[PDB]
Amino acid sequence: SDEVRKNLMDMFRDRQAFSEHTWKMLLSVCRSWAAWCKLNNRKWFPAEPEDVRDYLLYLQARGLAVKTIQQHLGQLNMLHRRSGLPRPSDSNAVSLVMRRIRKENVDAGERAKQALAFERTDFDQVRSLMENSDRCQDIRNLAFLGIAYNTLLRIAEIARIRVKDISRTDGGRMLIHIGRTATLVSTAGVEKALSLGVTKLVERWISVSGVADDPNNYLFCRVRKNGVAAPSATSQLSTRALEGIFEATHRLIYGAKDDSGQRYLAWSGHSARVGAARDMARAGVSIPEIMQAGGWTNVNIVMNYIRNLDSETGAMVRLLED
Amino acid sequence: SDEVRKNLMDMFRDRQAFSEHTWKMLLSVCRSWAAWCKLNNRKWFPAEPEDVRDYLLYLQARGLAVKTIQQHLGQLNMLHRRSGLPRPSDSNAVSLVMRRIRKENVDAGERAKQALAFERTDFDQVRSLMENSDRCQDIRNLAFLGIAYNTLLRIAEIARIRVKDISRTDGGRMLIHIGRTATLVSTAGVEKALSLGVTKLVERWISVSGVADDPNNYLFCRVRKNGVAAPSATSQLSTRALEGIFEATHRLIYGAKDDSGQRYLAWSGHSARVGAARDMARAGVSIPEIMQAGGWTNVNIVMNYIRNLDSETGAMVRLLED
Amino acid sequence: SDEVRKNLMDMFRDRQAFSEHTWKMLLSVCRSWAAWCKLNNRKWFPAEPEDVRDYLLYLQARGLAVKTIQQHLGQLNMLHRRSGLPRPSDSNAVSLVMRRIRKENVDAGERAKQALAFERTDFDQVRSLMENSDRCQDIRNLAFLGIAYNTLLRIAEIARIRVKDISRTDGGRMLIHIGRTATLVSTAGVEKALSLGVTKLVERWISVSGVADDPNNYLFCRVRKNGVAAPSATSQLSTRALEGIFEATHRLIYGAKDDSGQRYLAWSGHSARVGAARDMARAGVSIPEIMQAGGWTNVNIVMNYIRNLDSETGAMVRLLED
Amino acid sequence: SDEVRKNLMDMFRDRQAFSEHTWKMLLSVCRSWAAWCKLNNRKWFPAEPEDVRDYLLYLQARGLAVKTIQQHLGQLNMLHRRSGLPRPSDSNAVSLVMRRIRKENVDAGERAKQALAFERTDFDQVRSLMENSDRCQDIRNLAFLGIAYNTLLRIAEIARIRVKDISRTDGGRMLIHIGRTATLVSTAGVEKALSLGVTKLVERWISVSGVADDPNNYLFCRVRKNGVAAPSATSQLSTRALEGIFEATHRLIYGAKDDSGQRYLAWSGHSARVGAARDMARAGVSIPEIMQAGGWTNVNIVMNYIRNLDSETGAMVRLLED
DNA sequence: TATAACTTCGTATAGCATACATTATACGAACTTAT
DNA sequence: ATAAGTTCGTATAATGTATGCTATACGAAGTTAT
DNA sequence: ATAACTTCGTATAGCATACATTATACGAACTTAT
DNA sequence: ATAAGTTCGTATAATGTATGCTATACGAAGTTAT
Repeated sequence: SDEVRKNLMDMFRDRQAFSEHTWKMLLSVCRSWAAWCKLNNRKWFPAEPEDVRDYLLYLQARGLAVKTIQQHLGQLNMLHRRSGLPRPSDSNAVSLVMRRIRKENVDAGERAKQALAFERTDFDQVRSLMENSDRCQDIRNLAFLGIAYNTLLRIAEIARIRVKDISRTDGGRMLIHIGRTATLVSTAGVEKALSLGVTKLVERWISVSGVADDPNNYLFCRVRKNGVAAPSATSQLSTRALEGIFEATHRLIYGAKDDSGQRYLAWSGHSARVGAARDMARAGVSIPEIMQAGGWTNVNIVMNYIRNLDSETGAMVRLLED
Repeated sequence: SDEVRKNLMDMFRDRQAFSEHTWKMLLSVCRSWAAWCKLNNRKWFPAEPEDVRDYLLYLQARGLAVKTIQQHLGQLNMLHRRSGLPRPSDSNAVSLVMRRIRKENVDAGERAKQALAFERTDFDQVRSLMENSDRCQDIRNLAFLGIAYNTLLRIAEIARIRVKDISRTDGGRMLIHIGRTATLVSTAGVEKALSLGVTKLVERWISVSGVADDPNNYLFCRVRKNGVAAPSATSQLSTRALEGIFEATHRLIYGAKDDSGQRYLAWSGHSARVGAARDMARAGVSIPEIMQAGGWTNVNIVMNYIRNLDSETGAMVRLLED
Repeated sequence: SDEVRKNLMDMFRDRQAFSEHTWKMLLSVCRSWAAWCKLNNRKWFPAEPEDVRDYLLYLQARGLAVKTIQQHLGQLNMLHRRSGLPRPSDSNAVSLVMRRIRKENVDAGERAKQALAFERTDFDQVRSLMENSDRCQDIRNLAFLGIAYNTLLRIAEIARIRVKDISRTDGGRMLIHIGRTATLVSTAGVEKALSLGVTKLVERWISVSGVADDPNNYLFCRVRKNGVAAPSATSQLSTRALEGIFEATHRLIYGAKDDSGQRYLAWSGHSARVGAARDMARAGVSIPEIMQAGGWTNVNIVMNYIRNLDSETGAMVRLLED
Repeated sequence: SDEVRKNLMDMFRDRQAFSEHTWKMLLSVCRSWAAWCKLNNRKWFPAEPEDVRDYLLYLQARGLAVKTIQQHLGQLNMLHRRSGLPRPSDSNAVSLVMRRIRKENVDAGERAKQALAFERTDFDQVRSLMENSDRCQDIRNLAFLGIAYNTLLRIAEIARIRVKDISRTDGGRMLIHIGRTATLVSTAGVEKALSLGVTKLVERWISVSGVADDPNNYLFCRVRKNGVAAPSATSQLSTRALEGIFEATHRLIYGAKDDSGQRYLAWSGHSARVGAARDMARAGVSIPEIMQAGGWTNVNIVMNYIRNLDSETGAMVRLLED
């Protein structure tokens, strides 16, 4: 019992070893799990298998997604494992009910959604519409969309880019150094190249904003209503704002969102990553190069990205209509 | 011993954690194992390494395929792991006997078999031989063969297709929404578009069957001896019947099978999937796109289907022939 | 003591789990180790770390290669580990001296040797020298050399080819099914494709030898002095004779070997393997394709194979001179 | 307790099991670790998880690179494992700080440096300034740079070349046999060929310095203030002097260093390796052949050198530019 | 004076890499139910 | 009598799932320099 | 006899995976024959 | 007095290594249908 309190202490002490998001979801799950326990006269820690099973079935009855429920169990599992205690998933009660929840839901029709693709055709169209704008916000959003499509970097990674991370090739193309991704933490890091055209877009943003006045300034910053950019070495442009750019750009071309309330009705943070991967698959780009561009080590993720390739223009329809 | 019983009751309580096909096979392997144990005066549960190795040598001598033998061991492993007992596979004896069996059967010449290919030329041939038939049966069978080849859906997936799952694209093609995906993250996508030709085959079947009288009706249904269709919203046409279609079509063209007992002498449920993969390969469709079309994540299942094609011969052939 | 005998008896009971060559070397090393123990008054089993150290230094003093010394230790390690005993390498005395011997020898000049390359130029020269021969032995040899270069198969793998393992692509090119290699054992196997040219060479051998009179016959067999082939479904052509073919072909072009006693003064069983890998590397074939050609799953052996690329016509000299 | 003392004496007896560079670093880390322990009132051996953690945080606060911190950790791991004691790394506390330290340092902008490239353009320039310099110092220095660039041998390897390692090729080029290879399986080969141009440079040095008066003499040696070389078969030019040649050459063209304390402000011992890799990449030489040229088996080292070249920009730039 | 263009936040959900186990078809035979 | 299925048990081919994270998705409420 | 092997025993290379050393950088303090 | 080294300690970049097999290398000695 002293081991448990000490094991948890060490995790909290070195809390920076984990992602801020991992912590944020840990607490979120704990609130949900603790509130349910209080209301059902159960002990929230350490978690008893039978209780966790009743709780996961409650989550299913609430109509939550399979990947949502897995997250709640996962966080429960981490809290226990890193305490030095057995996990709920170490028992049949919990591991079987999770298999059961996943099976029942998939059979009921559940499938994991995917972001609406932001592909080359969308990029060229947005560019032709926005490229002649002298508006500071338009010069920024166009430079952002360029980088997102060119590099397949997560919006959180783009937000972290600082001026000092930018270098050039012998041919004058921009190179962006990334030291940290979701799956890689290195001092060697990775280099993302930008095409001549995308480079030009970023160059225009740099001169109009004044970001290069301090090498520590983040490349992307907020632009206030009077069209003046406010560069900062301490404050990143939020992922929410970056998601907003994707959405505003979708609104610019296609109008308001459908009323369904579903996710992925407009472009979002993940859109350019999937769009670029699809364009690569379609152009016949070899797998090694696809993964080099996406920064992926395993080939299974390519199938994740291209799963929703348009079947009406798919290989089978085209072959049969011979 | 109370623990083992507790574990089995948990396994019973959450039956739905595993597919019914999994349960049917567990039972089957248990019957074979317990009958062999009974005969040879061995305890069947918990299973002992020495007895499992003698059983596996029996499976070999009997002439079962390596994959069949792995399946019996795998079913025994699961039962023991879920019971809380040591897995047969984790002992030295069983581990050594599997390596021996694998190596012996391979050197004896045992070959992994696969569905006889149902390709474009077969599909063309069948359409050409059967298009003049106005029989309900023949119209249905043609629509089934058309769907199977066009979509690469497996027989169970085709059997689950309901009328409400069907819509129309701006091009006038039929689109089949997948109501129950294979997995949570559906590598095959959420939709399957039909060609204009295959649309016409399904349309014809829809009008002669009357399945569109209720959108909850399954697309395919049984047709009795008087050419009268019996549409249903509750009862699917068995996957056995769908294999029957494939087999009966092969019988029409090539005649009756050998009384040998070999597998894959006529077409079967996976024939159109094998066939379509080969045709895309001939058409120069890239591996990732072929894989998305069938919903494959494992490239080696695909490679097995296309490995005897001239375009797959490798770099040494190209170097030598230039 | 009883545990150890049981563990050893079980390994021997399932001999077939290991290669014949693993057993041959286990027995070779044991004789050597046990003879040295007898003359030096040491107990041979279980081996004491100090005694094993002395033996390794003894092998060093004899001037044996590092990989020879490693094989001796390796077999000693296997015998102990599979007995359920700690390995000699589990102690500092043995593992440190092995590192030391390796390091001392490499500092003294030692490097692992590689087979002399049998490249495309070499193959074409032999082909245009021996094409015309109607001698049954020469037809066989040329077919062998073609397969060896085209497939990059080990000689033992080629010796194992049975007539039934041969099939055709629609274009008429030969396919060889191989179910077992040094790193792969599977009923699915792999298919090695031959060029139209190499296919013609094999066809000629099949026509001349009469091997196709029984599908179970090995493709390659001995040819006696009257130029008549002796097909067999039970007796292989020895890997020794296969090496002889490489040795005789080399002698035909460069005359009798030097009497220095050094290895790889002429072509041998591994030569077409390294030569083909170098031709692919020089022809700018992609890593994945090189690996597919040689049936390798990890990228590091590519570097092993091409380590001895001719420096004089290598990239740097060509870069500096033009 | 005495088992640990026996293990350490095994370590001393077979000290040649590790490089003397490994030894020098181990002592260095031990001194740092023991000095910190003595200052902070902690027992230095065995090392406790909590104490190791605090020491790592100290190294971080000191401003040491992540690799430097790993190096220190690795040494402590080695010392303990060989002692038969549990490793610091295998603890919760140490695993957690390493993740934390790596993430913090990367985010704080820490970058792994690499040698400033010495490329063909630099080599031609130096050659056009020192070609006719008749001074003995310059003839040697230019011969060294030539070999360094042509062979991609490391400084230590270049210092070990002796006269008897040199021979003539059929085409009039100097062929340098590698007397002592990097590893048992030498990825770089056993032979380095010099171009006709670099051959002239090396010949000039041989004739003007008198090293070929004894075949056992090292190729390179001291050249004192009076322009007289002092050939030696027992002592080599220090790798330190060879770095000085690179540094002095850089000062020749660009003057005194930026003096910002930073590394790689002038050329160093790895500069010609980096530079040759980049030049091969420009010329379109295959990755595998670039890797063979410098003995590389880890592609990621090569990539770090060439990833900021236009030819290595990736598929997305390629797709976006046409 | 409100207001663009954010930022912060909560719950809900997807993407990664690695390790390794179910899950679906195949098919002859035995039933079954409307002709 | 029988067409055309369904149900079933076992043989074997075909992919499947968990883990331990780390990330985006988006409506809602709050903030600051205009 | 003899071609053309086979058999055999010892010596040594190739493979896939999982993890640990081994080299260079460089300012400073010496050393040595001009 | 000094050019041009060498030695040294520590920072950091660069690859390196063991493991548990499975394979070939090749001289020699023995074999069998001509």
